[PDB]
Amino acid sequence: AECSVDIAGNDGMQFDKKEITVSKSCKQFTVNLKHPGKLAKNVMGHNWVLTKQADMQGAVNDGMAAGLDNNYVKKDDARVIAHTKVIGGGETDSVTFDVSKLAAGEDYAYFCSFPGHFALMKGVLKLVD
Ligand SMILES: [Cu+2]
Repeated sequence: AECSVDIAGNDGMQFDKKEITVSKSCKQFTVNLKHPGKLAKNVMGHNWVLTKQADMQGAVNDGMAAGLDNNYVKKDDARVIAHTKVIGGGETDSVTFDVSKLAAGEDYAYFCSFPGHFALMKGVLKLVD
């Protein structure tokens, strides 16, 4: 079991994975977000943001308000455990977080906070083993 995962966000506004499972054998965990497909960042940009299940809609709505040049994430938003940049067709971005910021027993939502993308691009991350 690895301590990283690859996840693609595409032009039909979908992520290919709905569940990321973080092993407790990991001290650090990496998410590599790649955007296959040909649309530009300005129309079909994607990021991957990690928040606790209950904090998600708050993070999305304040993110919307933050803008592309903030990667649609409120700066220093306490709720966001980890997040990539907004990338467009043909890019990749990666984020690494301490598995120690996660509590087993808690459930986590990962989503794209690019405007209105959260409705399809959303999933759960959970601590495993
Ligand atoms: Cu998106």
